[PDB]
Amino acid sequence: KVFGRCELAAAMKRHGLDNYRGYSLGNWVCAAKFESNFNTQATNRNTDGSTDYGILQINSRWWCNDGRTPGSRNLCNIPCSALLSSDITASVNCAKKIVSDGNGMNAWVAWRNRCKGTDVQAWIRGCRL
Ligand SMILES: [Cl-]
Ligand SMILES: [Cl-]
Ligand code: NA
Repeated sequence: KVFGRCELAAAMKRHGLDNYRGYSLGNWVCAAKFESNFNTQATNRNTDGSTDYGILQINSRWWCNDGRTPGSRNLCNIPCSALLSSDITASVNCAKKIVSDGNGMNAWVAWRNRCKGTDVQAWIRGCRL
Protein backbone atom coordinates (compact mmCIF):
# COMPACT_ATOMS: atom_id res chain seq x y z
CA LYS A 1 0.00 0.00 0.00
CA VAL A 2 1.19 3.47 -0.91
CA PHE A 3 -0.56 5.71 1.70
CA GLY A 4 -1.62 9.24 0.93
CA ARG A 5 -0.07 11.81 3.25
CA CYS A 6 -3.23 12.72 5.23
CA GLU A 7 -4.26 9.10 5.02
CA LEU A 8 -1.11 7.96 6.78
CA ALA A 9 -1.21 10.77 9.41
CA ALA A 10 -4.66 9.54 10.39
CA ALA A 11 -3.57 5.94 10.49
CA MET A 12 -0.60 6.91 12.71
CA LYS A 13 -2.90 8.98 15.01
CA ARG A 14 -5.47 6.13 15.20
CA HIS A 15 -2.61 3.88 16.37
CA GLY A 16 -1.57 6.43 18.97
CA LEU A 17 1.74 7.52 17.46
CA ASP A 18 0.85 11.21 17.70
CA ASN A 19 2.99 12.82 20.34
CA TYR A 20 4.25 9.33 21.29
CA ARG A 21 7.41 10.05 23.41
CA GLY A 22 6.92 13.74 22.60
CA TYR A 23 7.17 13.47 18.80
CA SER A 24 4.34 15.30 16.99
CA LEU A 25 2.49 13.54 14.22
CA GLY A 26 4.35 15.60 11.58
CA ASN A 27 7.67 14.00 12.64
CA TRP A 28 6.31 10.50 12.20
CA VAL A 29 4.85 11.43 8.79
CA CYS A 30 8.07 13.09 7.69
CA ALA A 31 9.96 9.96 8.84
CA ALA A 32 7.63 7.64 6.86
CA LYS A 33 7.94 9.87 3.83
CA PHE A 34 11.73 9.74 3.60
CA GLU A 35 12.11 6.19 4.81
CA SER A 36 9.59 4.47 2.47
CA ASN A 37 7.84 7.24 0.54
CA PHE A 38 4.73 5.97 2.34
CA ASN A 39 5.01 2.52 0.76
CA THR A 40 4.29 -0.35 3.25
CA GLN A 41 6.16 -2.86 0.96
CA ALA A 42 9.54 -1.01 0.84
CA THR A 43 12.58 -3.20 1.63
CA ASN A 44 16.19 -2.03 1.46
CA ARG A 45 19.23 -4.21 2.13
CA ASN A 46 21.93 -2.79 4.40
CA THR A 47 25.64 -3.29 3.75
CA ASP A 48 25.89 -5.42 6.95
CA GLY A 49 23.45 -7.91 5.37
CA SER A 50 20.53 -6.74 7.55
CA THR A 51 17.36 -5.45 5.77
CA ASP A 52 14.98 -2.57 6.55
CA TYR A 53 11.27 -3.21 6.15
CA GLY A 54 8.09 -1.24 5.70
CA ILE A 55 6.69 2.23 6.18
CA LEU A 56 9.36 3.01 8.82
CA GLN A 57 12.24 0.88 7.43
CA ILE A 58 12.55 -1.23 10.59
CA ASN A 59 15.94 -2.93 10.64
CA SER A 60 16.24 -6.77 10.93
CA ARG A 61 19.51 -6.14 12.79
CA TRP A 62 17.59 -5.66 16.08
CA TRP A 63 13.88 -5.41 15.66
CA CYS A 64 12.42 -8.12 13.56
CA ASN A 65 13.20 -11.63 12.35
CA ASP A 66 13.89 -12.33 8.66
CA GLY A 67 15.98 -15.42 9.21
CA ARG A 68 18.91 -14.12 7.18
CA THR A 69 20.58 -11.60 9.59
CA PRO A 70 23.28 -13.63 11.43
CA GLY A 71 23.60 -12.66 15.10
CA SER A 72 20.69 -10.27 15.12
CA ARG A 73 17.87 -9.84 17.63
CA ASN A 74 14.10 -9.79 17.06
CA LEU A 75 13.27 -7.21 19.72
CA CYS A 76 9.78 -6.47 18.47
CA ASN A 77 9.03 -10.23 18.39
CA ILE A 78 7.68 -10.36 14.83
CA PRO A 79 8.47 -11.63 11.28
CA CYS A 80 9.96 -8.76 9.38
CA SER A 81 7.25 -9.58 6.76
CA ALA A 82 4.54 -8.33 9.18
CA LEU A 83 6.22 -4.98 8.80
CA LEU A 84 5.13 -4.99 5.11
CA SER A 85 1.38 -5.20 5.54
CA SER A 86 -1.27 -2.75 4.42
CA ASP A 87 -2.31 -2.48 8.06
CA ILE A 88 0.39 -0.47 9.87
CA THR A 89 -0.33 -1.77 13.38
CA ALA A 90 2.77 -3.93 13.56
CA SER A 91 5.08 -1.19 12.16
CA VAL A 92 3.56 1.25 14.73
CA ASN A 93 3.97 -1.07 17.77
CA CYS A 94 7.53 -1.84 16.81
CA ALA A 95 8.34 1.88 16.12
CA LYS A 96 7.09 2.74 19.62
CA LYS A 97 9.73 0.31 20.97
CA ILE A 98 12.52 1.71 18.74
CA VAL A 99 11.69 5.34 19.67
CA SER A 100 11.79 4.49 23.42
CA ASP A 101 15.18 2.82 23.25
CA GLY A 102 17.11 5.95 24.33
CA ASN A 103 17.81 7.97 21.19
CA GLY A 104 14.29 9.13 20.29
CA MET A 105 13.67 9.44 16.58
CA ASN A 106 17.42 9.59 15.90
CA ALA A 107 17.19 5.84 15.50
CA TRP A 108 15.82 6.74 11.99
CA VAL A 109 18.70 8.27 10.02
CA ALA A 110 16.34 9.77 7.38
CA TRP A 111 14.52 11.50 10.23
CA ARG A 112 17.80 12.88 11.65
CA ASN A 113 19.06 14.04 8.26
CA ARG A 114 15.86 15.22 6.57
CA CYS A 115 13.18 15.83 9.26
CA LYS A 116 14.83 16.83 12.49
CA GLY A 117 14.63 20.64 12.91
CA THR A 118 12.58 21.16 9.70
CA ASP A 119 8.99 22.47 9.36
CA VAL A 120 7.59 19.05 10.24
CA GLN A 121 4.05 20.53 10.83
CA ALA A 122 3.76 21.00 7.09
CA TRP A 123 3.50 17.19 6.73
CA ILE A 124 0.04 17.26 8.36
CA ARG A 125 -1.10 20.51 6.77
CA GLY A 126 -4.64 20.44 5.39
CA CYS A 127 -5.29 17.05 7.01
CA ARG A 128 -8.68 16.28 8.59
CA LEU A 129 -7.46 15.20 12.00
CL1 LIG B 1 18.21 -13.96 11.35
CL1 LIG C 1 13.54 12.30 22.69
NA1 NA D 1 16.59 -9.85 13.37
